[PDB]
Amino acid sequence: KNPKSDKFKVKRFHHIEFWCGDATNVARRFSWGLGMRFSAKSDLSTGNMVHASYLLTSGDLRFLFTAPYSPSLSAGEIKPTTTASIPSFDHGSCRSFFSSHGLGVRAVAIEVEDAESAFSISVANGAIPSSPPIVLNEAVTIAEVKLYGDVVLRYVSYKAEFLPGFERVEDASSFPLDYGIRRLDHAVGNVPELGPALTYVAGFTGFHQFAEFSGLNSAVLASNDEMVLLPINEPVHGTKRKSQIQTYLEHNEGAGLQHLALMSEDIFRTLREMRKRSSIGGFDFMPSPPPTYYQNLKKRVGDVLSDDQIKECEELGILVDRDDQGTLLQIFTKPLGDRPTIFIEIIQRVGCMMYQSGGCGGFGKGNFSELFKSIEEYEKT
Amino acid sequence: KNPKSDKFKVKRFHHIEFWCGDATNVARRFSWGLGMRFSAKSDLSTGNMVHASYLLTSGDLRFLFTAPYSPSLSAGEIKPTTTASIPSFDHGSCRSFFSSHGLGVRAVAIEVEDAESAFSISVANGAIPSSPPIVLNEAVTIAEVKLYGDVVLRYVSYKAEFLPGFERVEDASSFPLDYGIRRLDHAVGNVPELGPALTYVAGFTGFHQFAEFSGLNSAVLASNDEMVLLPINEPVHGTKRKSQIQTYLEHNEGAGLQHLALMSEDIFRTLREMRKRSSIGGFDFMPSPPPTYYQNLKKRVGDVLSDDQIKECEELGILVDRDDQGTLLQIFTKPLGDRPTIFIEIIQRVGCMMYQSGGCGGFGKGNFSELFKSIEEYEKT
Ligand SMILES: CCOCCn1c(C(F)(F)F)nc2ccc(C(=O)c3c(C)nn(C)c3O)c(C)c2c1=O
Ligand SMILES: CCOCCn1c(C(F)(F)F)nc2ccc(C(=O)c3c(C)nn(C)c3O)c(C)c2c1=O
Ligand SMILES: [Co+2]
Ligand SMILES: [Co+2]
Repeated sequence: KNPKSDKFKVKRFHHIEFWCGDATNVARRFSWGLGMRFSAKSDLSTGNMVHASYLLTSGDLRFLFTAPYSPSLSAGEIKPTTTASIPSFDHGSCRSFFSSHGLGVRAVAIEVEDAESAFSISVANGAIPSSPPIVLNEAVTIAEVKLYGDVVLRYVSYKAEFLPGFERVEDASSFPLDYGIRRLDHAVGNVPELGPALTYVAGFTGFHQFAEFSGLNSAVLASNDEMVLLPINEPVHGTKRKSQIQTYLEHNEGAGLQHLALMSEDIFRTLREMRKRSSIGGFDFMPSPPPTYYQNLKKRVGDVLSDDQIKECEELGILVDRDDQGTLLQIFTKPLGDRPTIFIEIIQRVGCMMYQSGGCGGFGKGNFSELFKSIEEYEKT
Repeated sequence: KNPKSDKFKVKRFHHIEFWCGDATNVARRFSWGLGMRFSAKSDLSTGNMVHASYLLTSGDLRFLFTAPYSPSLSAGEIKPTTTASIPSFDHGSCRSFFSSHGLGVRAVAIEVEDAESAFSISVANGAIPSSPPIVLNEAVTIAEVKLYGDVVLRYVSYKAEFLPGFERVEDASSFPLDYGIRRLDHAVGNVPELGPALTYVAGFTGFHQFAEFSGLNSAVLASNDEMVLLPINEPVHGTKRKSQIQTYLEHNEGAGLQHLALMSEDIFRTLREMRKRSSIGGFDFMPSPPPTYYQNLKKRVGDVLSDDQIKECEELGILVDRDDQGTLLQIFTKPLGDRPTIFIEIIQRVGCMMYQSGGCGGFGKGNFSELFKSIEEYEKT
């Protein structure tokens, strides 16, 4: 059931912003590793004396990488005279974030009809304000509320190219990389206590629980058309193998964003391209499931995927799970930086055609059991 | 003249350590951009709860990338019980360094006969101590003194593979990249006042002035065999075009390391390989000199380089200068990170055969005049 109870009009995921120590090096690594193009910049060469911000795009996916300059460059500025292109930015908040959590997501940004009203309504409904609505060049409005930990939910609305004050990047520095990634499917938070986190976020958004069907409990919040998907996890304590949610909270110094799931229009090509680059500057992937997992795929999805397509999943280490509505292919990277905290998921969904409805196939929860049974069977051989 | 006045026995440049916010992303970017292999690590997977350190190598060149974990992981430790593989490391010093300077070089490390005696003698001769000698696993001794700004000169000595506590990296994560870079030729500091910087460093090392022959004055300190080369620059103020040394000091918040010159055994291949990767995660280069600069090369070095070799320099944007002893080919990257501070030089030297003596060809100082005259001539066409 979908009660469609959004308290404001929400469109789609707009962008994800990483707070970094050096935005240049993170952005160049991610660009090569994920096949994203340099699309826009706001830095010293555009008159920004406050922060360096570089935007990568692939299809509709937008990754923003921001780091602070020396405060000395902007010491004479005040907020009314700021050269920052993102007015919510603050040197002290950014350094403290990165000092505390390491490299990670500061902002999950969604495009809304009216960022000011979304902010007003959210705060009227319990959201903790982080940055009030600010209108950029009479053209774009941006506002922020606390989501969990030090992550903000950022609202953006356009009267009618990323943000005012950003410049298009020179063609020569913009190499048209593309490994098939097209959009953000969902963004996942880790918290110590799922209940209060859910109540808070669903409280101020009107997002509803999205129906599902070790080491965690989780629930997914969704917008009216279920294209904005915000799962949240808590750990399950005192188990056998220590909870990876608990490991996250320890190394991250508390709650924060756990993984970003990026939809590919051709997950075979995406993973071929990402895996060729894993050891030359790109991203590493979790160890592949054993061959027993792929033998078991015939009985589970043999009607969806041919044997050759299954052998292709085996080559690339792809996981497969299935709903009552659709089928999903997925794989997880190793952590994106030094700490065992944030990682990336690549996802492609089969089914639920009407366009494709969101969450088609679910989120792969059945793969914990399947991989475990596969592990037992592989030891048996 | 070389008075050979080293106060302790110095061998060669050993490694350069970058202090980072996330060592993983900087190291992966540099590896792809410069063609350096992942050689060793010290991190959570090796039992280091304090810092993440990753070593890249190409030939004899060693780049170390280090970042701090959350202090909470090592809160129960004391220095006698530390899990840090580099005992001079300190969370607060590293965060403060990076907060203040951004991404840059913390340590210029030279291999000496006896790091304890080198430290003792240096401090007896005016060096400011930074970290005292510590013997690692009865095998390697490391000590540090202040060089300029927040950069240290690190002494390392071996009784008889990088440092104890580091592990060799798994073959699969170690892709054998190689674009021809072989060793560190020299490492250059920027300071507000050259005189006191020179007197201090030459004071405690015994390094002598290495004979030479806009915006800067400079001088080069050298070890006995002139294989360790430490140039230092100060700005020249009130000019026409603002001094790039002054621009460095402003954006770096004071003195620090300006550039690293990396010797290539085949600068044509190095630059071909680096330029292919500039816009896909690698490094950018300074804008090429105009064709007039390359026409003028025939009269300057036509006896050293064939016309085809000169046309190859033109293709790759390589600069050429010449001594009374030898010829050097050089090129400069754009800044390595967000700030207009540290950059890299690629260098190859022709001549001074006996092995090749250090500094053969000088450091390219004649290229300021040559490029300026070349600019005037190119506008004329
Ligand atoms: C990264 C290192 O972990 C590898 C272990 N692992 C395994 C494995 F391989 F063990 F089966 N299966 C998974 C299946 C789904 C999801 C996931 O995306 C999800 C979940 C669950 N709920 N919601 C709302 C989601 O979006 C995730 C993270 C995993 C996962 O992490
Ligand atoms: C990076 C942006 O600057 C580009 C402008 N530029 C030019 C240009 F192109 F203008 F001619 N020529 C140079 C020649 C030599 C050196 C250099 O390595 C050196 C110097 C001088 N003294 N010592 C001890 C050295 O090692 C350097 C930096 C440059 C340089 O920076
Ligand atoms: Co997921
Ligand atoms: Co140089």
